[PDB]
Amino acid sequence: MHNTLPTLILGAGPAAIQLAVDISATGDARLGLYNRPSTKGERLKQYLALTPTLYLQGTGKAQATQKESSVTIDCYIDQLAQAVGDWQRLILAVPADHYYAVLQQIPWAALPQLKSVILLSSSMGSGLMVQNLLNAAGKRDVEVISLSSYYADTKYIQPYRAYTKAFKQRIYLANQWGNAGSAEMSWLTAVLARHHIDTLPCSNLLAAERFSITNYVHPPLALADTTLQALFYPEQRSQYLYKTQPEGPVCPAVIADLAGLADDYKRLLNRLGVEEINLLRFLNDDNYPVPASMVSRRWIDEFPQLPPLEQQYALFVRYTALLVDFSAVKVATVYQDANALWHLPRVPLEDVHKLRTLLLLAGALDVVMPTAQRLLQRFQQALKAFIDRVGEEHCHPSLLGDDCDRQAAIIEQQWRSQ
Amino acid sequence: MHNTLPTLILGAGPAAIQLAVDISATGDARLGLYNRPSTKGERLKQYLALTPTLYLQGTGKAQATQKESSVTIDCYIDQLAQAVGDWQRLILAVPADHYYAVLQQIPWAALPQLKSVILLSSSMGSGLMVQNLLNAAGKRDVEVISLSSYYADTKYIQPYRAYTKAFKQRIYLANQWGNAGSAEMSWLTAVLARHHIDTLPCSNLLAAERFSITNYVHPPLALADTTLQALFYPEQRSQYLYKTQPEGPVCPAVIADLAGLADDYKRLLNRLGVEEINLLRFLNDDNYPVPASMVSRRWIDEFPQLPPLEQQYALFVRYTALLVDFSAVKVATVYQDANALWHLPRVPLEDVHKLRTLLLLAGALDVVMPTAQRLLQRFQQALKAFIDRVGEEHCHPSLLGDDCDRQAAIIEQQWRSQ
Ligand SMILES: NC(=O)c1ccc[n+]([C@@H]2O[C@H](COP(=O)([O-])OP(=O)(O)OC[C@H]3O[C@@H](n4cnc5c(N)ncnc54)[C@H](OP(=O)(O)O)[C@@H]3O)[C@@H](O)[C@H]2O)c1
Ligand SMILES: NC(=O)c1ccc[n+]([C@@H]2O[C@H](COP(=O)([O-])OP(=O)(O)OC[C@H]3O[C@@H](n4cnc5c(N)ncnc54)[C@H](OP(=O)(O)O)[C@@H]3O)[C@@H](O)[C@H]2O)c1
Repeated sequence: MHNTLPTLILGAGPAAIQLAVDISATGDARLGLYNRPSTKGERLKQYLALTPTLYLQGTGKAQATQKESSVTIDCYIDQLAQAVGDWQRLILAVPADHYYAVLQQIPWAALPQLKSVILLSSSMGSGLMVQNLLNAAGKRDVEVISLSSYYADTKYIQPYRAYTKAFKQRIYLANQWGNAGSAEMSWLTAVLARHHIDTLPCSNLLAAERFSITNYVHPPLALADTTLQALFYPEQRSQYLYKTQPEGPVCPAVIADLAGLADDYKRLLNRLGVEEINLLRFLNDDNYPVPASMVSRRWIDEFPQLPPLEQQYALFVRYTALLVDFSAVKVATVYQDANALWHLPRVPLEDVHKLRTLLLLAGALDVVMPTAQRLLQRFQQALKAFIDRVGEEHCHPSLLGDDCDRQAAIIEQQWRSQ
Repeated sequence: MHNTLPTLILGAGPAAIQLAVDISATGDARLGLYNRPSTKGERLKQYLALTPTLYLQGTGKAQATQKESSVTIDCYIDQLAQAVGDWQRLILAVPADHYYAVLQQIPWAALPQLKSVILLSSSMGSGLMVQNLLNAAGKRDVEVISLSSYYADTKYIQPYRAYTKAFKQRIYLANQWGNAGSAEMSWLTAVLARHHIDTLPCSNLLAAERFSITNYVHPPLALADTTLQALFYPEQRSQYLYKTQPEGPVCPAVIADLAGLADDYKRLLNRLGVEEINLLRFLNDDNYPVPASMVSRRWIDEFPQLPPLEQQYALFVRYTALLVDFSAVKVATVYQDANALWHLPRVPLEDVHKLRTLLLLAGALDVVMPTAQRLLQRFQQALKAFIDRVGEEHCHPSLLGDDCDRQAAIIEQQWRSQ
């Protein structure tokens, strides 16, 4: 029965604690957990070897369907070469820009009963990429499921304790066949239905991944000139990601980039055979709504046919209305690790990787994305200037390269094969 | 010498204290003061009969050119029938919608040496109206000067003590002849130059009055549905005049009324032979600026040629940027006086009078002002509904009529005579 399948969760961020409780609440399944040997991973590795129990609390509205819970972990590993045995479901709970690096380390031959791979918070192209790797390992039978985003808001640091403040209202998902009635899809639905989360099946993996909010919203905000300056000059007074100038990036040019990047993704998706979303309807009706006195229902329903300038006005009004807890989101800065090496924070590092992969894919398909190109040009120039200030020898290698090129190639190969 | 002329200030709000100090600092002139016999007027009447001295303090930036000062009042009256004698300058420091009621009570025959009448914070049409009345009293010689607005921010309640927080950067003024070089104009300039206030002379009275910010900004904000509801249902949680919905009125429909009313005034002014202002340049460059990252210089310079929707976007951005101390301005509610009679607060009562007078004038000239008409229709219906809730017998007469009709007629008569 699918709600008893031994399940290995790859990545032990706070979402994995919520997820683990949700699986254990839905059936009696053996649960495995992986986390890289960071300092946090090591402390959780030590803790679990003593008491293999994670703890979760529901908070605010989430308390309606999530109370104090505990869940047992039957196996914990910190090396993916140890991801072996009778596991039948892998769930990728690492960020999407790390799926490739993770999947390349899994010894697929040592997972003879593997049935499904779930992408907990996907990006556009994630599913095609994962299909391609699995097909190369002789795992074409395995069901690949992309979820449009993680289904909650969950936070820690005691690394075995988390709390969930809120659940999303809906998640879009799909497997590579567009088969809505699969046992795994039914299982996921049951898992999410415990928190009143609707599940909406899509025709293919990309047709679900297109509903990843952060691909639309983060790059314009996080890669604005003033946000990049806060990021790379850590001594400035803090900026806030969703506030208007001069406290944060929101302003007409930034909103123009938000609208233009949505235009770019429509171009890319359409080329890939996938319909574009209605960005404003998605933001308002699937994520966080604002009063109709600010953003009219006409603006929402007709957004894709509105002229650019009216699209922009509507989006500026939306983000203004939002701030009346978006106003608390700070812009994180570059930072040094224990070896004194400089890092980028996950915003924008993850967003740059996700968008670069898609920009490289678009170029391979003869699709121009001028807003995406402008955004990454601006980031890359600021990053180069930062590396020169601090010295390349003092930068973590993540600042100096990535494997977006190989990913775009893999995604292109898989898509053309269909 | 014009800086020694005996001067009678009509109206003793806090601005009159600043004004009185400014006159006394500029020359040795006998100073008179009028205030109606309100409770505040009576207390000031009593105080001055004991110690005829007003007190002023400069505050924040105003402290650069205004320190602790005192000024002696040589004559105080509370009946306009006592506005008689050798006064050579009258300054109307009452609100513009009360010029008519005041001027009709002045015994002009008993002011044989009257040389000038200054409108401290004018409205459009004020000067034409005052000219007409003076001409009827045989005072066509008297110089009529409209100032676009009061030149500072001044507040009290000890009615003989005020404080000024800030001075304006420029004031527009004119006399009926467009004669920039008059001794009175020079005197006013000298008076305002002590606070680094620029004075900009205009071709005629209306060509200065067109720079009255409150005629443009107050009616859309104060007469918005949600603001009228706060005004007439005093038990609601307070609204704020400049905040976005739902804490205040700012939203796309309200901004659309701001832009549309400016279009209406352009129609009316043009009919009267006067060029319209650039609203956005005036707001930003003559009143309170916002960063160019929010409102571009292109938006400011080209505002009158921008399409309506772009005008609106620019204005919404402007008012959003303003809130990053506009955010402290509360919407005042209806209130009862000592006799338990209901009143409107000065916002919107003054604004309704000023706009109704102009709407009646426009109709006489065959000029349509649809936004002005919609705004006053909405106000009048809400006012009628309020009077029914409380009872007409429990309403102050100001709620039940006005003399805007006679004023529009007088203004029309004066204008046609030219
Ligand atoms: N939690 C939420 O409310 C939320 C909200 C929005 C999106 N999401 C998405 O949902 C997924 C799970 O998020 P999460 O909040 O549980 O935790 P997370 O911060 O995304 O990290 C999850 C796991 O990936 C590892 N990780 C993070 N960055 C890494 C990097 N540069 N390189 C290698 N490993 C890295 C982490 O290791 P360490 O923990 O040892 O550092 C962790 O084991 C992610 O796809 C995230 O994007 C979650
Ligand atoms: N002070 C500022 O910073 C400021 C800012 C913007 C505009 N203004 C303008 O500058 C002028 C002077 O303003 P102010 O602040 O000194 O005081 P004010 O509140 O405008 O009142 C000035 C005088 O007019 C009387 N008054 C007010 N409303 C009246 C009404 N419905 N009926 C009869 N009399 C009335 C007042 O009598 P009582 O005092 O006895 O009630 C007072 O003697 C006005 O044109 C005002 O519109 C001033």
